[PDB]
Amino acid sequence: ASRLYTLVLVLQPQRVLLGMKKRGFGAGRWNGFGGKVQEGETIEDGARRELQEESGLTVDALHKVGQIVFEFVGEPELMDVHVFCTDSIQGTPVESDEMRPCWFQLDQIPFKDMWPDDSYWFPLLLQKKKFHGYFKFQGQDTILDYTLREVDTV
Ligand SMILES: C[C@]12Cc3c[nH]nc3C[C@@H]1CC[C@@H]1[C@@H]2CC[C@@]2(C)[C@H]1CC[C@]2(C)O
Repeated sequence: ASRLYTLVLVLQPQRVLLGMKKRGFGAGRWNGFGGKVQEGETIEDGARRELQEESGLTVDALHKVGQIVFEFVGEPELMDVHVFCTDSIQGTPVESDEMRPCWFQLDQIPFKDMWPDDSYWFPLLLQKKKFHGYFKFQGQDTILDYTLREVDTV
């Protein structure tokens, strides 16, 4: 009862690209670029596709940095999110109907307007750590329970 997703962070030496979700689910929060993995696609190829489709960037190399399971109490399906990083991109971000991209300096990451779990694992991603996490939510705002650990192998 777990569904595969990817989440990709475009991370350069002193800045990160985030996209504000403009409409629909999770609207009003900044996030990386993510989506469902397709039948017949590897997780990595899904991550590349989601990044390119949502941001307009071309990614040349991607690195897996974490895996986070999300549970919403009462909802049967878990989200098994595979998190990736890249700093080897081409092109410029494209604003769309769905997504407004902005670059952020690392000291100005907008955690108050992100999913609350990000406050826990983003610092690990920024420090080039790898991790395994689990977050149990009640609705979209409240973390009931979590675990997070650093790993050498995702
Ligand atoms: C993985 C997300 C995004 C996120 C960033 N930091 N933390 C999170 C957790 C959050 C958990 C819910 C996910 C949501 C992604 C969009 C999902 C899968 C949504 C469920 C349905 C939808 C819109 O497809």
